[PDB]
Amino acid sequence: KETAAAKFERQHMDSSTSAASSSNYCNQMMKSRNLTKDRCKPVNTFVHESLADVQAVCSQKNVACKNGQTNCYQSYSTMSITDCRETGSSKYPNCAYKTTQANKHIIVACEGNPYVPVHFDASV
Amino acid sequence: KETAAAKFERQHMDSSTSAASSSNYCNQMMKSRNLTKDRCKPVNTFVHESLADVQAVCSQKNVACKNGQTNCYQSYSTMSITDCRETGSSKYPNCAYKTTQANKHIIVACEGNPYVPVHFDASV
Amino acid sequence: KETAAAKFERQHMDSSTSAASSSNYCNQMMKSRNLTKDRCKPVNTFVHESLADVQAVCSQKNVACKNGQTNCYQSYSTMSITDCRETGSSKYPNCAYKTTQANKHIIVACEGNPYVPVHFDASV
Repeated sequence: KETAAAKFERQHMDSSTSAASSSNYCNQMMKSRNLTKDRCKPVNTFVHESLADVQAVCSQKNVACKNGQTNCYQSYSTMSITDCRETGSSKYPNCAYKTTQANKHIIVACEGNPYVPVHFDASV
Repeated sequence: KETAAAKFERQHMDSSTSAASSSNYCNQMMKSRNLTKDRCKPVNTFVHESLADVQAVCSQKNVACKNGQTNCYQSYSTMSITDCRETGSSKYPNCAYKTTQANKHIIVACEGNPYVPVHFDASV
Repeated sequence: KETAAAKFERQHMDSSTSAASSSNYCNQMMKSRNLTKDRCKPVNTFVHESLADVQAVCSQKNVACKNGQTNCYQSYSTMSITDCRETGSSKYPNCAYKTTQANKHIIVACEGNPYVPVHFDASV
């Protein structure tokens, strides 16, 4: 079972490249990292920085996540990234993406590895 | 000094059984899992699923925690559980419980393991 | 690369001393613990308790952190600690601190180890 940390690396790390090589970059990446295996992940971002650099962000500026959790951290400096967003016509199994390169700060959610149960909140 | 993860297992996991086999299930389990040694724990639920299944809930749907932390996750599917609630006359050293078998989504709070001090927030 | 757990032990743990052994303790300590290498850290506290005693706080009373994060806990018992506040005259590389012994409850922020990225939340 791939861990969440491992899956983050497969889905969002692309350290061997400095920017998107072309407009088709997202079509080739979404596919090779298996993000189109059984559905078209709608939107996905790849970071062109070293793993050490993205990992250090868990020690940078704390910010609340879009969902409210308090384990999100924003990078102190900008990083090269590529957003991949499914086009209007894309329909599994014919997933199509638009590639958008940019250089912005990133926000990642962090957790211990492993992350296990320690309290029983309730049953619903 | 039992770890919090091991304590959750002792207090909440009963994998070897599919459901409560009797109404005295709670009196027997609260006693054998040492939940009546330090006082009568008022309420406690046991999950009849694999350690793998329960551990995977830490990666399922994030939901609000009754205590306000942002580390609660609800299981995508229902699981067989056994709620143990102290009877009206229960009182240490004669703890007694009502057994209620059910099928419900469970909500557990998750944490890294080990889970250590990383910042000094304040003194009070 | 020093871990976050390790950096805490180095900046806030002083287990070999039951309390500030002199009013020059902060001046010595702030230097020996490298909190004066690049600049003089404004304020810092040391906890005169074993490491286990402090690690045990991650299981104690959950209280909000100064920044709103929900991973802070307050010790049930008060502890022997030392506040080090930089004197207004202090100017790097001449770091002068005012030492102040105290017996207070400590509040620490806790995380898993390792603590790594698991979701890409946004780019700002």
